[PDB]
Amino acid sequence: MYLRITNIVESSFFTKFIIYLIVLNGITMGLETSKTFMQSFGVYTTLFKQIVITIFTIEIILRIYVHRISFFKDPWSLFDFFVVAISLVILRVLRVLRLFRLVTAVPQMRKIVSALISVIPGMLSVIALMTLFFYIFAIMATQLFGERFPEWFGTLGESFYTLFQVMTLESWSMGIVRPLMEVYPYAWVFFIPFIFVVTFVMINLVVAIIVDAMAILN
Amino acid sequence: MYLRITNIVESSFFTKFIIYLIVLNGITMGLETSKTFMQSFGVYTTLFKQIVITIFTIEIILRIYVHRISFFKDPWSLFDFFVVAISLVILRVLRVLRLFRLVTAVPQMRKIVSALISVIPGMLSVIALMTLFFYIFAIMATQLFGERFPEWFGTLGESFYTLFQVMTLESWSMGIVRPLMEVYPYAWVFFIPFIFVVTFVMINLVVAIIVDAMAILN
Amino acid sequence: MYLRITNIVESSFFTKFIIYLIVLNGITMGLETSKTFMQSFGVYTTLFKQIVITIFTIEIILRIYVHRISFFKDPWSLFDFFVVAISLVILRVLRVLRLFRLVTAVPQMRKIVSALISVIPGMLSVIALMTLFFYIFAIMATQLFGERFPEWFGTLGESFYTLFQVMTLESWSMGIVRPLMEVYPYAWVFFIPFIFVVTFVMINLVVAIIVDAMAILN
Amino acid sequence: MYLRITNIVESSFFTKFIIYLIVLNGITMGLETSKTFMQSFGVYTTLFKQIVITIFTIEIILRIYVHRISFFKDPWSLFDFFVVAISLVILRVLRVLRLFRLVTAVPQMRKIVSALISVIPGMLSVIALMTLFFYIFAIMATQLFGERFPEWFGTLGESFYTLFQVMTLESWSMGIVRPLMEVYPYAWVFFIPFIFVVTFVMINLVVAIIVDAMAILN
Ligand SMILES: CCCCCCCCCCCCCC(=O)OC[C@H](COP(=O)(O)OCC[N+](C)(C)C)OC(=O)CCCCCCCCCCCCC
Ligand SMILES: CCCCCCCCCCCCCC(=O)OC[C@H](COP(=O)(O)OCC[N+](C)(C)C)OC(=O)CCCCCCCCCCCCC
Ligand SMILES: CCCCCCCCCCCCCC(=O)OC[C@H](COP(=O)(O)OCC[N+](C)(C)C)OC(=O)CCCCCCCCCCCCC
Ligand SMILES: CCCCCCCCCCCCCC(=O)OC[C@H](COP(=O)(O)OCC[N+](C)(C)C)OC(=O)CCCCCCCCCCCCC
Ligand SMILES: CCCCCCCCCCCCCC(=O)OC[C@H](COP(=O)(O)OCC[N+](C)(C)C)OC(=O)CCCCCCCCCCCCC
Ligand SMILES: CCCCCCCCCCCCCC(=O)OC[C@H](COP(=O)(O)OCC[N+](C)(C)C)OC(=O)CCCCCCCCCCCCC
Ligand SMILES: CCCCCCCCCCCCCC(=O)OC[C@H](COP(=O)(O)OCC[N+](C)(C)C)OC(=O)CCCCCCCCCCCCC
Ligand SMILES: CCCCCCCCCCCCCC(=O)OC[C@H](COP(=O)(O)OCC[N+](C)(C)C)OC(=O)CCCCCCCCCCCCC
Ligand SMILES: CCCCCCCCCCCCO[C@@H]1O[C@H](CO)[C@@H](O[C@H]2O[C@H](CO)[C@@H](O)[C@H](O)[C@H]2O)[C@H](O)[C@H]1O
Ligand SMILES: CCCCCCCCCCCCO[C@@H]1O[C@H](CO)[C@@H](O[C@H]2O[C@H](CO)[C@@H](O)[C@H](O)[C@H]2O)[C@H](O)[C@H]1O
Ligand SMILES: [Ca+2]
Repeated sequence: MYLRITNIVESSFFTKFIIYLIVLNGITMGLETSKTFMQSFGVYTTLFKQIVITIFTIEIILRIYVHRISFFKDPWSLFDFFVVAISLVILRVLRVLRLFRLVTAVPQMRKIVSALISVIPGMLSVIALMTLFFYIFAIMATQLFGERFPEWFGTLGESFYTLFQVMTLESWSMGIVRPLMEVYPYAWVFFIPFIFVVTFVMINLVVAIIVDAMAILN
Repeated sequence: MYLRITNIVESSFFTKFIIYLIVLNGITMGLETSKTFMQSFGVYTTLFKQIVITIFTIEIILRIYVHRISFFKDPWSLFDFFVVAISLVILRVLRVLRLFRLVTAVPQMRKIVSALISVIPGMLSVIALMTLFFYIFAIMATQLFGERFPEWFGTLGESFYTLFQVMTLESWSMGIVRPLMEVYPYAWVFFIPFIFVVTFVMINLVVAIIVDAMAILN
Repeated sequence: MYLRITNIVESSFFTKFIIYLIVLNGITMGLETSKTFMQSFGVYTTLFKQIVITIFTIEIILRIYVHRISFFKDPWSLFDFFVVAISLVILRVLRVLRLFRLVTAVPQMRKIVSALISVIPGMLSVIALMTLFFYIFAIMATQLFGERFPEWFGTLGESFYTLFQVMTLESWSMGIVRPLMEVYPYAWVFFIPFIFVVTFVMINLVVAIIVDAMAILN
Repeated sequence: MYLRITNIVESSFFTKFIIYLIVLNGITMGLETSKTFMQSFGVYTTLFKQIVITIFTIEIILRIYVHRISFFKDPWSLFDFFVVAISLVILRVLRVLRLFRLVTAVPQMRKIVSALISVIPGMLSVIALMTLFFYIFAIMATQLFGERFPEWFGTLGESFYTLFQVMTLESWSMGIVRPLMEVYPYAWVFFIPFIFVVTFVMINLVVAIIVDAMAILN
């Protein structure tokens, strides 16, 4: 019977049925953002969501019965477990994460996702350096401009936020630095080098990725 | 006579004449955006456009007489057919699409266009993942901020639009997220990871393209 | 004497002296943007500029005496000729172009400039396609939104300008498309595909450059 | 004893202790940006910072005793020396730079930092050209628009700042060039080519980096 349960679990139709259920329920959560739709079919849609979640729970149970410890050493299975647990109870909205199951159920999506994920270890150094950079400048900015510009630099977290904004170049001058220089005429001395460093590091992060990809092909 | 009609259709001067006609008519549609020009020569320009379209129709007819089914299995010919059909009747403006005939008539333009087009199949996976990502976050954003920010997140389509805007980094913070945090102090928890994921995926989309190009050269 | 004049013209000290003169005169044009500096030394600076230009003219004359037709088949010499001619008379400001002589006089600068220039022929196709794209969309935009939005789409040139702005993503939505959709609710149908095409083409332009560079190295 | 002092200085535990001290003191400078934290523990935190700096001084002294001239021919040691000297006395805030010691103390951080630094010599040409470009256009912009737009082009430094802003595409049109064209209708003639050149040069700077990286791998 154990072998029968695993033959049922590992069959192409079992997973195809899962995928079809995921697609239907994604359509449902789309329709659910509509207020008038919920006035007509809110009952039936809530019902459909309840039955979908119980199905996914019973199926996770069966998949655990098939692989005892293998389930919890598997990043994809750990992900499916954790999203269905989240949904089993901000949390109301967080239920929508169960749609990322399409990634773990469809092999094409797994292929591309783990490709992306495997790019990450090679960036671990340049991230740390940039974090340190951000951290240091955040401190400086909070001390240089927090008292007079409390909403952008008044705390370390505000300074982090604004520095991130400056790095994306989003209104860095007309919205942050020119207003500063009305009070601190030499604030560009802080922000131009920052932008320079931040851009140069970003560029190298990208070039590194490219070369590492080439290295695994050649 | 069939062979005579195909010798006429496939000649360098037939296509050169088509190209010259396309260029003249593009000049005409440029001049047509001018109101005072239309006050002096509007009649003659409308006349010229009418005769151009009948010529392109008669020539599509001849090209069909030359290739029976080959015409409709050919992406370039399918394109020429569909644009001249559009123009044969928002539709008034859509007539201007007939200028993309310069691409299908000039071989250099075909070369570069199909180069671009052939880059696309290799991106098909990363597009799907990003779409799913957008779709999920659109739902969440609509539930988190639709009621209080109806013009940016009130519907799924509005949320898609604003999320796309955030991905291009166009006023993401001074125009969207800081206004949000005046009400939802922790909205950055939603948008920073979003930007992070969206940027990282874009970068990999680009690096993939680069390596695939290298793979077809080496 | 001809050989003596060419030995004088082609000597390392002749060009070193030119380079030193260029640097001094660039310093001068920097100091000249200052109004109070011009109140104290405006006379001497104008004098210095006059003598610099006569020197460059006499030296172009000598260089012509050395190479009769070679001078006018040489892109660098053609450039030096044309800038000194511009300065020999908006034109007041255009005199400042003579500082690009540092590029033609210093070999390192020539190396890098012609590297950049030689990247250009390989882009000639993708530029033409994008131009055609811009031209077509400019026409459409002028017809779709010129009457109601005269300052951004009222003419073909205005539409070109605004489309270029949208391509750089500079306020594309908060400043152009959301204001449009207050009147034309479906204007995103025009602008999102535009951005998509424009970005994709830009990306391929860049990837092409990269691969072409690799092709000349391998 | 000299050999004993160098055995103490070069030991893994000496550097591990330095690294732990750096991390603790970074935590401290983070906590120090908080005003209420300083009301409760400001005394103890200032005390901790004092003892940290004396420790780093005594340790730099020992490291000098170990390597006489080697210390001052070493870029990392020169950096540690210069930051601790800065902190030994705007300067109040500049003390925070001592956190970049984590880079010089951790080998992973040294690896990635010198990787970045070694990318730089290959860019030295394209930087100079771009600087010259900026300098020339700064002069022109100051003469074309300084009198009427004193806050953006009134001086050479203001023009540099605004040109840099335009290069990052940060409000280049809605904030700079459209306001200009209300007065100088043809100002786009200046700024579009500028953007074009500036973008093209940036792209080549990046492509160069990529190919140079490939050249050192193949
Ligand atoms: C895939 C491999 C790993 C990739 C992971 C990337 C790691 C990112 C590092 C983030 C480090 C955490 C920074 C941090 O402590 O943030 C704290 C702040 C606190 O927010 P808060 O003070 O509440 O915000 C102000 C809100 N307001 C106006 C309503 C008062 O919250 C914020 O302000 C958010 C700040 C975002 C800054 C992001 C820093 C990025 C550093 C470089 C990232 C990598 C670049 C390649
Ligand atoms: C390598 C660098 C890693 C960087 C990781 C950063 C992660 C932690 C950063 C978190 C930033 C949060 C900033 C923030 O929220 O500011 C608020 C607090 C205190 O502000 P304050 O308003 O005084 O609190 C009183 C409460 N109130 C509102 C009722 C008056 O302000 C604070 O409490 C700030 C506390 C800072 C903790 C520092 C963590 C440092 C990690 C180790 C770094 C080592 C680098 C060498
Ligand atoms: C060449 C290979 C294939 C490439 C194809 C790329 C595929 C793009 C996926 C788009 C999926 C469709 C999204 C969608 O359903 O859009 C619906 C909304 C409805 O508009 P609507 O609700 O009328 O807009 C609000 C207007 N207002 C203010 C007047 C009320 O209309 C919008 O808001 C437009 C939303 C645009 C979002 C674009 C999503 C991009 C996903 C990632 C794209 C690939 C990145 C590499
Ligand atoms: C993998 C993901 C693919 C994503 C493709 C997305 C393409 C479809 C998205 C279209 C978004 C359109 C949003 C929109 O226009 O909102 C309006 C409607 C209903 O709003 P509402 O205002 O209640 O309608 C009443 C009419 N009124 C104005 C007179 C009161 O709101 C709706 O009707 C929204 C309907 C959502 C349809 C969902 C399509 C899902 C495709 C399958 C996704 C599977 C993922 C696992
Ligand atoms: C190195 C190899 C060659 C590279 C060369 C690049 C070629 C660029 C193509 C430009 C084609 C010319 C477009 C054109 O006709 O522009 C006319 C307009 C007329 O200006 P106007 O109507 O006076 O402007 C409105 C001013 N206002 C508010 C005071 C009334 O003036 C403008 O609005 C300027 C429009 C700029 C549009 C740029 C079009 C770029 C197409 C794609 C470029 C290549 C991308 C890779
Ligand atoms: C492949 C495509 C290449 C694209 C190259 C584009 C270069 C030419 C575009 C120039 C755009 C200039 C737009 C412009 O300034 O608009 C003003 C004029 C007439 O406007 P309007 O206000 O009626 O003039 C009356 C004067 N006024 C103010 C006292 C009332 O409006 C015009 O006169 C527009 C004239 C359009 C000339 C079209 C040139 C087309 C080149 C061939 C394209 C073939 C493509 C198949
Ligand atoms: C790693 C290898 C080496 C990399 C080093 C990069 C070299 C950067 C070159 C910078 C050259 C110096 C330019 C300069 O003289 O700046 C002077 C201005 C004077 O500021 P000031 O007149 O006080 O600013 C106006 C402030 N206000 C409103 C309160 C009155 O201050 C500014 O406005 C700052 C201007 C920033 C312009 C940056 C120029 C970048 C050129 C291209 C950079 C390389 C691109 C790849
Ligand atoms: C290859 C190019 C390298 C570029 C490196 C640029 C580094 C130097 C640029 C510094 C820009 C500073 C601009 C600036 O602050 O403007 C103020 C001054 C004088 O303005 P002004 O307001 O008249 O001064 C009177 C004082 N006040 C306020 C009480 C009335 O305005 C000035 O004093 C400007 C002085 C310009 C010095 C030019 C340095 C040129 C380096 C050599 C370039 C050779 C290129 C061929
Ligand atoms: C793959 C990675 C996935 C990343 C997923 C990230 C999801 C994280 C969502 C963060 C959401 C933040 O948005 C959060 O919305 C809720 C909605 O009740 C607000 O909650 C509350 O806000 C204020 C509190 O006085 C009131 O208006 C109200 O009582 C309530 O709405 C939070 O204050 C806001 O900050
Ligand atoms: C390597 C490539 C180099 C590219 C170089 C590009 C340089 C081109 C410079 C374009 C300058 C445009 O800037 C131009 O400035 C002059 C200054 O008198 C203005 O000229 C005039 O404007 C109006 C006209 O009623 C009045 O204020 C005044 O009579 C006068 O100033 C132009 O209207 C403006 O459009
Ligand atoms: Ca912007």
